[PDB]
Amino acid sequence: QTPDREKALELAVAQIEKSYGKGSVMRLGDEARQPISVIPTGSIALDVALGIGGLPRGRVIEIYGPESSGKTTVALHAVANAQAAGGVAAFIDAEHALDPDYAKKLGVDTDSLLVSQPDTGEQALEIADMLIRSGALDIVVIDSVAALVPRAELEGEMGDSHVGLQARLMSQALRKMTGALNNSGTTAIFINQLRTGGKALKFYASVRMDVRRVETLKDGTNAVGNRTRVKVVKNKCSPPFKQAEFDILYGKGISREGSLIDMGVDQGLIRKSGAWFTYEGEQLGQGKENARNFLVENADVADEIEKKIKEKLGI
Ligand code: NA
Repeated sequence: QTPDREKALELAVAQIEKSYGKGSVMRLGDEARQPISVIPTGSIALDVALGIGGLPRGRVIEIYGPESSGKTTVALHAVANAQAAGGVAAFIDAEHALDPDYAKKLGVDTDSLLVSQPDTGEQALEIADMLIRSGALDIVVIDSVAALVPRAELEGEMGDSHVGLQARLMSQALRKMTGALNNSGTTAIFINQLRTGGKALKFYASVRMDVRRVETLKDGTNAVGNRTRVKVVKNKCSPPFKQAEFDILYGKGISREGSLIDMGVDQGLIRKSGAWFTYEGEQLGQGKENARNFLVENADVADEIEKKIKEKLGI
């Protein structure tokens, strides 16, 4: 472009940035502006796709997809890591599907996990709000949006008529919740299905993640887990529309080790030979699984690889 023109564009981008907050406009090629702390997701691939190395703090987040997609598994990792860094976590549950043992195996401090099973939608969000305004929570997860049924509808239509009262109930709540989240620095993840009040969440959220099962991972001829794909369809902290893939193993969750290998070869830090993954002259293993297993059994070298990937990308 011309220099006389670039002055006015930078002026305009700045006015947008100042008038409506940072992230209001971005070139898709732009670098991510790194926050102090974030909540990692369990996949380095996703952390990278998110730009800022994980989920932002003090913001609303939506993770969505069909049933048995992996959306909750991603949400639970966010919880696990938030706790691992000394944070308190809450789980606002209107579905009653949570598996604590799976959550444990994946990394959650279940004993410490605050859990609430509310009577109504407004109660769910009212409780979340009170839990947030304490300033003691790092992460709160709402499972799920579709289950936030209004009092009136639960009481036999006694008190309302509008079929879209639930959407109105989300809208009101999110307006008040938004201020509480930024002040507190608390992350709120709303889990949502594809198949009630997701229209407001779509605009209030700073990150929206589209989660999908892509392919089954087999052991000879038996189902071990699923190849998962996530597109960041909305991102107010870094350029949107990035996507990542990673493995969710039944009983164990997102393989951090698999995602390190994938991004290892993606960045040329891990080389091939003949189905042989190698690192810094040493060999990790023959085939994808042996390398994965090697990194599990050698956590020190897995961290070397994690460190070596972040530094190369800022993250
Ligand atoms: Na679960």
